[PDB]
Amino acid sequence: MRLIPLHNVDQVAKWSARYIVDRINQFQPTEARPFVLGLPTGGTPLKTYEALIELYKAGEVSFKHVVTFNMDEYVGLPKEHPESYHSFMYKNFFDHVDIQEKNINILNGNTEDHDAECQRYEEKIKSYGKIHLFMGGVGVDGHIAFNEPASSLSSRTRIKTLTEDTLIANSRFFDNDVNKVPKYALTIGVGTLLDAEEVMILVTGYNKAQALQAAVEGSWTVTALQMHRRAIIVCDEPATQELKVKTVKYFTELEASA
Amino acid sequence: MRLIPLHNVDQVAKWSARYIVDRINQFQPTEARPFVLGLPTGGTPLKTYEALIELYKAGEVSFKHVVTFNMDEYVGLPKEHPESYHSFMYKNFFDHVDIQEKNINILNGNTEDHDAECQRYEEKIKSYGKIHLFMGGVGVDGHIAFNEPASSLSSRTRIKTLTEDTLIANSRFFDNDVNKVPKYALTIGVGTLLDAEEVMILVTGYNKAQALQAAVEGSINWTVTALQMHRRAIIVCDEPATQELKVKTVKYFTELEASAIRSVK
Repeated sequence: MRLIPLHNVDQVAKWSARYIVDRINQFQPTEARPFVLGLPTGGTPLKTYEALIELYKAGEVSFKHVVTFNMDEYVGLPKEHPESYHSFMYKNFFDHVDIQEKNINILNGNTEDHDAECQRYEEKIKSYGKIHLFMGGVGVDGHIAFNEPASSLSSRTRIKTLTEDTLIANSRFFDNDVNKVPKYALTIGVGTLLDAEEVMILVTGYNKAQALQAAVEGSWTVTALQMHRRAIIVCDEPATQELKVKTVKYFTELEASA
Repeated sequence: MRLIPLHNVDQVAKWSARYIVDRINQFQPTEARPFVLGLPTGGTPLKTYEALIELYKAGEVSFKHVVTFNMDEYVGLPKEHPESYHSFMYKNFFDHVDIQEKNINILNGNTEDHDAECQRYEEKIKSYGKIHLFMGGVGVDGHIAFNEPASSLSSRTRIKTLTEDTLIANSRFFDNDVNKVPKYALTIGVGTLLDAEEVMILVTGYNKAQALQAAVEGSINWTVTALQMHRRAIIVCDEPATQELKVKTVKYFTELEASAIRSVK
C-alpha cells in the first residue's frame, strides 16, 4: 500500500486528479482498448472532479475513450432529481469533459428488478475485463460506498438499506429532513472494488482519522486494502492525527523521493 | 505530565541540565534547607552530567548544599570496582562539581544486612522530607531502576534479582559474560520514586520508542506508566524516541512546550 500524506484538501484534489490523468495518458485508450475507471461521489471526490476538469480545460487529458463505473445510486429517486448520484456525476463532471454517454455506467435505482439491475452492472464490468483504476472514499467508520461496515470481502453489487448514520449525514442534501432521504440504495460490493487493478482512496478531515489509521496500520472494511496488490491512499494533514509518527514520516520521505 | 519533544540527544542533555540548575537556583539551598536530587546512571544520564559540569564551570550553579540519592547499586561488587555505580557517579559527576561528601547518598551493596541498608536508605530520604527532583531513565521494556516489570506501585527500596534481560544487557560491562554480571542489586522502589515532588525521565533512541508510547499514551500498566499517576512528571525525549507516538500526541506537545523546544534549538 502507498500512502500520500499531503497538507490540505486542495493538494489532495490536485494530486489525485493528476494521478488519474497520468495513468490515462500512459495507457493511451482507444475505441478498441478503453481505460476503465471507477468513480465515487461526495464532498471529497467533488474537489478531484473540479481538478480533473481544470486539467481537461488545459488540454492535458481526454476522456473520449474512458469507460466509467460509479459506486452507487439511490433507489426510488428519479435520476433527474438534483440529489441523485446520476445528477451529481453529470453536473459536477460528465457535462464538462468529452466523455461519451455510452461509456458512462451508473446503477439504475428505478428498474423493474433491483437484483437483476445489480447483476447486469457486474456483467458490464466483466465485459470490459477489469477496472484499471477505482477511485473511492471512506466513511468515518471505515465503510466503502453503501456496504455495511462489516461487509464480507467477497460481497458484490446489491441493494442495501441505508443505516441511520448515512440518512442523517445525507439529510443536508434533502432539506435537512431525514424522512426525505431515500431509504434504499444500490451499491457495488467490496469484492467489486478489490477486483480492480488499482484502488485510490481519498481520505480528508479529522473525522476520518480513525478510518485512515485502521486502513494503514490496523490488521473496518477499508482494512481489506492492505491485501490489495496496488492500493493508494491520498490524505491531508488532519486525517493523519491517529497515525503513528513513523508511519507519516516514512511515507512523507518516500513521496519526496519520487 | 509534561512531554518535552526535542530533536537530538545533545538537546535532551542541555535542556535537562538547565532545568536542574534553574530549579536549584529557584530553590536557593542552604545547610538547613538543602535541595534534594535523585540521580540515575547510564549512557543517557551521562550526557546530562557532562552538561551539568559545563554549567558548573561557567559559575551558573553550585552543588554545595545539594543532597543526592542514587537509584540503585550492584550487590556483591566492591564499590571501588570500575563498573560499580559508585565509580560511575564519582568519575563522571561528583569529582567535577562542588558537592559535599556527606551529602552524597548511594546504596551500599556490601553491608552486613541488605534489608537494613535499604530501610536506612528510606529513612535517610525521609529525614530530609522529600526528594525535590528525581532524574531517571527508562529501559526498553519500560522498567525503572532495577524494579521488575510487574513491580508494585507501592514498592520501596529493597534487594532485587536482575531480570534475565537486564543480565544479558550490562554484560558488555562485565567481560561479555552474563554469568559475571552481578545477580542482585539494591534499588529504590516505584513508591520511592513516586514520593518525590517532581520526576524527570530522559528518553532517547529508537529502542525507547515503545517505552515512551506506554508512558505517554498507554493506560497505567510497563513500570514507566506509573508516571501517569504522579503529580508532576516530566519526560524529555529526542525525535527517534517519538516514532511510536501518534501524530496528534507529538503535535500537541510541540505546541504546548514550544518555548522549551526553542530554548535549545
